[PDB]
Amino acid sequence: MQYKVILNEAVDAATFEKVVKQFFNDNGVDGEWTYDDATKTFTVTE
Amino acid sequence: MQYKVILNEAVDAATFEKVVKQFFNDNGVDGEWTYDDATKTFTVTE
Amino acid sequence: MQYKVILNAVDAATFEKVVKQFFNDNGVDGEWTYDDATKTFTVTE
Amino acid sequence: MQYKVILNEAVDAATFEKVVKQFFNDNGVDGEWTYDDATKTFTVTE
Repeated sequence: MQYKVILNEAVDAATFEKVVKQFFNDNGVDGEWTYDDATKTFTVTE
Repeated sequence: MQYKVILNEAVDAATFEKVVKQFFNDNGVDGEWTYDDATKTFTVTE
Repeated sequence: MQYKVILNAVDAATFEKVVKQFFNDNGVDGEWTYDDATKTFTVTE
Repeated sequence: MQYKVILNEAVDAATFEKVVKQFFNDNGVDGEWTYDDATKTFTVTE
């Protein structure tokens, strides 16, 4: 299962990253936020 | 590089799948359309 | 900005709750909804 | 429904984009290929 969150002020981004990393740490799991390779989407003009 | 196309301006999906599969065949590549594990997105209630 | 987390050890239900909770704490309410299915053209060789 | 295609063999990325765009134009809908906003994935260290 894949989960996605989209941020934009509302909620801070770094704080969010913290929270999620913490969640994993609290479950005994280590990891970091990796930047994904760029990707393209076909956008309809209308 | 990853490419993403989004359908639903109503266009036949089966035709699209076919056209693309064909395209790969023409370029000497075999493959099928496989399903991806679901993705949930956190949706703001607005 | 877009964030992605993959699960599957670690309970999915609680993760959702924690995250939803996090947002409620920052004043924004929301729910986890499914995205419409995705198919990937899987190369054989 | 969403479709995903990943490349880089003999299949050139430019022609794939064109074929897809062509497919849509042929169905009466115009559009262009745009780059997505950056995405970060929390990568487990094991």
